[PDB]
Amino acid sequence: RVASPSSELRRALEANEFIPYYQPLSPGQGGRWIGVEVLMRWRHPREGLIRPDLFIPFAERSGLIVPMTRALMRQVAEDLGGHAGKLEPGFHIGFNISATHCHELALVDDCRELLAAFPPGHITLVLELTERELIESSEVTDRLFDELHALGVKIAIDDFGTRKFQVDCLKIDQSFVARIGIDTLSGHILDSIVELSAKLDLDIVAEGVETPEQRDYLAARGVDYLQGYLIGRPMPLESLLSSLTVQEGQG
Ligand SMILES: Nc1nc2c(ncn2[C@@H]2O[C@@H]3COP(=O)(O)O[C@H]4[C@@H](O)[C@H](n5cnc6c(=O)[nH]c(N)nc65)O[C@@H]4COP(=O)(O)O[C@H]3[C@H]2O)c(=O)[nH]1
Ligand SMILES: [Ca+2]
Ligand SMILES: [Ca+2]
Ligand SMILES: [Ca+2]
Repeated sequence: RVASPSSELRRALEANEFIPYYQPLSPGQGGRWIGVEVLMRWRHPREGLIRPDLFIPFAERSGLIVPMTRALMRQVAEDLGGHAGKLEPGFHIGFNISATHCHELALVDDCRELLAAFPPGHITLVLELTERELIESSEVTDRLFDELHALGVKIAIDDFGTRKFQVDCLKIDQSFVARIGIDTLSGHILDSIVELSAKLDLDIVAEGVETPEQRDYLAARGVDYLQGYLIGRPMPLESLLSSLTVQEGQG
């Protein structure tokens, strides 16, 4: 009896096999990193560094994604809370959140605990939800989103464009960025998302910026922040600290 995917994930979680990788965001117009998206990685003893799409789906169905995310947040506080010195005041730290998470308030404690691992106001904690994760729990029962804002947590909509709330940020899915220059329809729709963000007073991140064409196009329309291989791949702690060290020493 080789035990299941279930016991496998709980095992890994007890053995902290789930680690943060960190992808930088950069301002639309370039410059020092202003934040990171924390991306889960599974460092598997047997198989190597396994990537999220192979395991986040079972985490969500089994419910284990909730504890997993808590562990990840604690790890990030441990990873970065001692090195606040290297982080531009207001540095954004984003975490991907599941729909299961949006039930009940514990999440508020987790956010409070992380925030409390840095000096007050020195970072901005962001939570990324996809549009369908808001669908399914629609609208009403959310003192949760009120309680999170009153601690200064921000809410971003992930993979946007692929209803309602107080959300603070939109992240343009990489699918639109990928088609810049190459199709006018896609371009116009993307200009619309951008224009809407501004009407509603939301910040906007473009994800999957890989080329200078893409970067320049987005910048020309006042996209607030960029993320992608052009700026930097997802990377382990050591590389992030090394790269931030460089950025503090010249500007
Ligand atoms: N082609 C291309 N790809 C790029 C580029 N820049 C970044 N990426 C990849 O795009 C994904 C981040 O997007 P996501 O919409 O959060 O998509 C994430 C997110 O939905 C989910 N995920 C990751 N960590 C967590 C987590 O801790 N909790 C939850 N619920 N989901 C997570 O897994 C998805 C994939 O994560 P990764 O495999 O790390 O894949 C990452 C990242 O490595 C680029 O320039 N080009
Ligand atoms: Ca998610
Ligand atoms: Ca995301
Ligand atoms: Ca995306």
